[PDB]
Amino acid sequence: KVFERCELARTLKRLGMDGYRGISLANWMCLAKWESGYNTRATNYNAGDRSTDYGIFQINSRYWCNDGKTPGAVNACHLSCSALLQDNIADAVACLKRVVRDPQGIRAWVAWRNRCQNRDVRQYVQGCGV
Repeated sequence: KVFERCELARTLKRLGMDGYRGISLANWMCLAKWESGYNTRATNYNAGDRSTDYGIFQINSRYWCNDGKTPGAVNACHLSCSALLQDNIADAVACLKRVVRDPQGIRAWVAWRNRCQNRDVRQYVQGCGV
């Protein structure tokens, strides 16, 4: 499913992401936008390390979820990667919360660093009444 901007904003707020670990809702929105275009079915296979990024937040199969196809998988979220390809993002958000508890935090995603970090991101939540 491809979420509409404000629909996702409201969902993330409802799941307690606004201010999670000091990160604003607009920053989480900016991450989702540049990572998957708000698409829960997005997957990106990296031939280099044979790992795949899954879902709306593009969570990696080498460290966080298990897809049974990547070498050196750690499965830190104790979750099958297929749960990150659902229309309901509850599972994905629970894993995301674990992912950002690591030292790098949200800076783990290069796209976020390149397109969101230190920039005006107020546009992502404008008019959503959140």
